[PDB]
Amino acid sequence: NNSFVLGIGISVPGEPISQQSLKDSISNDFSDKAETNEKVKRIFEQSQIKTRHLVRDYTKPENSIKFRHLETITDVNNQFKKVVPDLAQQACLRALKDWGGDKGDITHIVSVTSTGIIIPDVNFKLIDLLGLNKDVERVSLNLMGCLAGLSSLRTAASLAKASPRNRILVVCTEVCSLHFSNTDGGDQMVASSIFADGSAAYIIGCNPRIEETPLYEVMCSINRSFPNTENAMVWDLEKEGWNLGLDASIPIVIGSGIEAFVDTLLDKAKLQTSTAISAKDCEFLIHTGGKSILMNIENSLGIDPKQTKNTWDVYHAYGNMSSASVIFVMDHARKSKSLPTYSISLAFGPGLAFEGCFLKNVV
Amino acid sequence: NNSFVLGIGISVPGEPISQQSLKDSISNDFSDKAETNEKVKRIFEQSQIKTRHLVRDYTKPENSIKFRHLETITDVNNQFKKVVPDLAQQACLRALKDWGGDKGDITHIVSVTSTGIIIPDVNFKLIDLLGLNKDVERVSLNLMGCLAGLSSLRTAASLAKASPRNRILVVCTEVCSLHFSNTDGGDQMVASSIFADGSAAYIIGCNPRIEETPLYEVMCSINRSFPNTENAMVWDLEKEGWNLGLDASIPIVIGSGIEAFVDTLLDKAKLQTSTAISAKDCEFLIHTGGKSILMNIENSLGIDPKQTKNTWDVYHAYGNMSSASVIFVMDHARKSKSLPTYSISLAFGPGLAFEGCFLKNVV
Repeated sequence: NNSFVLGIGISVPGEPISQQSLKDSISNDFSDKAETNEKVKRIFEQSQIKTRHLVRDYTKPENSIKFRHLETITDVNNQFKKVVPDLAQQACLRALKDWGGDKGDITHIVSVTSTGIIIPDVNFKLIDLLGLNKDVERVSLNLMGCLAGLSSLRTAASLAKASPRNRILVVCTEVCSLHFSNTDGGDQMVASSIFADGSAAYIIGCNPRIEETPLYEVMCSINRSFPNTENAMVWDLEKEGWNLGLDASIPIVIGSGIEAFVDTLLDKAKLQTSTAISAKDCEFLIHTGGKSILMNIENSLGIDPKQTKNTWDVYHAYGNMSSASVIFVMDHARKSKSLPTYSISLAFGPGLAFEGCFLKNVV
Repeated sequence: NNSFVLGIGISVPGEPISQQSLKDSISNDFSDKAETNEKVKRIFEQSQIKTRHLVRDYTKPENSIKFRHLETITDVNNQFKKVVPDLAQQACLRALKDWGGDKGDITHIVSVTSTGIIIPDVNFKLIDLLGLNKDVERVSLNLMGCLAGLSSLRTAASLAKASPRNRILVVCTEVCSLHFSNTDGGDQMVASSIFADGSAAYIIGCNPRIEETPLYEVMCSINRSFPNTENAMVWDLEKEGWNLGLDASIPIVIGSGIEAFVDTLLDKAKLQTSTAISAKDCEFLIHTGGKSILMNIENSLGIDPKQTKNTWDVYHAYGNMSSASVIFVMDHARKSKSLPTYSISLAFGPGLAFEGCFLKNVV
């Protein structure tokens, strides 16, 4: 009587943009100081990202980053509004076909994002787009940040467990390329090197049905909050646009609290899997937030590259797409033909806050 | 079994501001055309609202509405951020004592709003403020609009039904006074006559416990979406601030679809209370959106003033506080000593969309 993710689908803006051309393009347009331009060029190189998908292709002259200061919150949001209905429809569409059922059987529709404000929200707009039951229940999980991915899985898990009749459809879609900035300092350069746009959707429910082919068994999931760190990650709504802030301590902070957290998750799991699980035997499906935050976690838990291969594939090929990035990894991971019995999924965002989930690879 | 509202608490900014003085004040400051100023004065008079609580008291000269055009989205939102945490803490605190339980037993914290963007969201900020379990599960139901009141009840209900262990705390807090506009068209004038600020919180869970004293038994709740009406209600994010838009058809679109909707809710209810409930026998706890809306619903369902007295008390003394308005009514209603055996709760918002809920007055 545990919820199951019954299908996943992704969707991205256009084709893969080279991280190298973006490096050249952005790094050379960032300013009029070679010293400050190399400092960007450097960050890209050491980013370890091969490609990203962007609604705003900065390698195109018109979209250069040196023009962003001429745009306001109206510009990017109005645009966002023009680029997100379709992307979510696409992922939603694919995640429905992967699920298998009859879209009339979908009881819930959950929309997720923190990169733009759309009212009516994305989940409402899709009702008619996908032709779902006009009465389908709506849930708008917005403003949770990069961790929103595991936030939705978690919430949809309980929703799914409120009745076996329920079949919750979830779409996490975020567009960051619209918000790059050539101001301040480091966190700004970094952000312009790792964030990308994307949309991921999945169907979830309890008591799998005759024609449904389960992907992951969501055994349990948790979350943690850390006091006195609300400024670690900033995303402020301002007339010029969203003001981003990433503290240099984020990597190490996450790293130092990761183990204790993974331990709290494992104890909850052992309440079912009565066979004392080791994270060392688990596949790691982590939110592709950044190479430093990804390596710090690997280190602190003393885990091997084999357990986080799938997430690195996602990060190399898409980078950080905020909330969707977790789901993207899950998708590509079930495509593998060698998943341990179990998987640990991690995500972190504004807060600070950790999101964790313990799954059983059913595919 | 099913979910129960175990406690409610409200919180509002400052003292009740006279609708008459706001009438005088904002009407005369609306423009330099007596013809336009009178049209505002008229709207206030025919608003049927006696008092409202506002973070921005327009009767005070500095807050004159004629200065609003000099502010930007940065201003109002920064102000919002600076004033909403205390209000939500206040409500939550009060809702916690009314609940009676020990705060350490709250498994979930749900934050709700659409009048401002705060990251980390309100639910996170409250963890430390209220001293809840650092691991308490977070849910950010934002951007759902005026109907978010019942959206949360609905969602927190299923959440409550995923385990008897769960005790979900929900806070809906909205601040509209910050956004009044003296631009053009009637909806702008109306909005400045009916919207107010406030915060309401409630505890909800299944299988009441020994020391808990249940307030309402939430038997079932539904929602409906209506195609080709996304523009009925607008709340756009723009550099100047939020751009509001209320279609003159809203009232009647509600009146004409309310009955069929209340019928769908009643049939779901009759699945438990085999006594073919009538609605004419139900107490009506309606979101205090406006006088035209309330009256249209009363005529369409052909209900008696006695069944909607409680909601009109709330509307007369607070006006429309978006998502919270619903909860406010539920609070003041359980204070009554003449409550029928059942209650029908309605709410509507962007989309368009209806939210409904069928409760059993257990107090």
